[PDB]
Amino acid sequence: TPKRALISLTSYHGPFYKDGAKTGVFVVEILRSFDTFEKHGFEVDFVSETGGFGWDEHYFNKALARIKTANEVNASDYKVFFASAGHGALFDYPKAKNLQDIASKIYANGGVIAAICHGPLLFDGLIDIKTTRPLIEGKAITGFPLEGEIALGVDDILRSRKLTTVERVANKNGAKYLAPIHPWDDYSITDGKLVTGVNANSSYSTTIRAINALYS
Amino acid sequence: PKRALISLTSYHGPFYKDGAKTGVFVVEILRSFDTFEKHGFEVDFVSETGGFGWDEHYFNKALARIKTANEVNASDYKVFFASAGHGALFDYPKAKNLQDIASKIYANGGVIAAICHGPLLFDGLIDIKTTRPLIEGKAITGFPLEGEIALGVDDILRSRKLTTVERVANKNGAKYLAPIHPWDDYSITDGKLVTGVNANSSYSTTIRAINALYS
Repeated sequence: TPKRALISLTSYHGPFYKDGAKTGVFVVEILRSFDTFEKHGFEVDFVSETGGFGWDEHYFNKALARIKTANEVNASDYKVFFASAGHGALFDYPKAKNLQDIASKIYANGGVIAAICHGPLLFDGLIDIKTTRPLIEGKAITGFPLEGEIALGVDDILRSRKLTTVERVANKNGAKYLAPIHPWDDYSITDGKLVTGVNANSSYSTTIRAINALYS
Repeated sequence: PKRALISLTSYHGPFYKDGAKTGVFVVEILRSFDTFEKHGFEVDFVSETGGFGWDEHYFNKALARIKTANEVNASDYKVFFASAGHGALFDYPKAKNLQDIASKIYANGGVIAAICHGPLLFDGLIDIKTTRPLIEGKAITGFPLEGEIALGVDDILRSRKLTTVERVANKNGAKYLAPIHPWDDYSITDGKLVTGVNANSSYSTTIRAINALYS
């Protein structure tokens, strides 16, 4: 009833670049999305699979300290699930079975699922409990392209560490992946109640699309 | 040469009412790594996921090179040292991969050590040689319940269905032996199983582990 959004973060705060900086959450995504939900009268909670997270070293507070474990969230409370990312999502989101039940339940409630950057990786095996089909099956989505990972010089890290891409998740789950012209473009999509965006540059636009999609 | 492996808790909180998060007590691993290096040992770190955080109440090479338990070659190491923080309360009991590494190091005549909440890692950790809980019929210390009550955190254990080192010892046919004060430097060597109470015991405990290797 009252206006509630949940933002999930990646719980993975570990080795990635090599280099030796730790990946994790990219603050700017969640800040911008935090602020936009707030400015639209939304109460915003954070959550991760384990309840933990850290900041991606290669670079509100109250809601952050008060972060729920996926275990201890009432999905019915929320009109919007917003999956933020950070290369950390490459490690946990596809296995984030608890977060996935949440988003599944919010969505089966006529809630919106939104995702940016690597956030759509959560969609891997994410089942739509009303239909029993992969939730993204037959949908168009966007998300951070392989091209962006080639640009950053971390695509070797992907094939070494056997990590996946949003495009692969799209294909694997019966969805159409649609790419931005450039990896850093403000780019997002509304497909019904499934809203996705590409990066931290799209965080504003994606959170607006999620809000709008509620009235649909 | 002679290689130690120090595991860190993977759980970066949240834990304290007051909204602070757990993770790993930095003091422990530093002193331990130092003492290990100080005695001729190459030290690597590991956590269940390869990740970690600093417990909010609060070398770099190895630490940059921190491993995920799944990628570790156990037979490489002579000593496994489980460092903690209250983060260990959430991952250590279900840290399947770190338990597997410790079991193999032990089965090969290496030492298992742990401090603080590190001994929670022993919860259903199997001595593969005897095929029973590694800590069965052993004496161990670890952060006592008295320390959790001193800290207020005992209702948290109750609410969150967490255990204590003492319950873990019980739950595995071990004897738990308490320090007088939860903050005493206190340590035990029981064969090649070596435990210590808290950060204050980090030095003692790693000294124990180094000595137990030659027993």
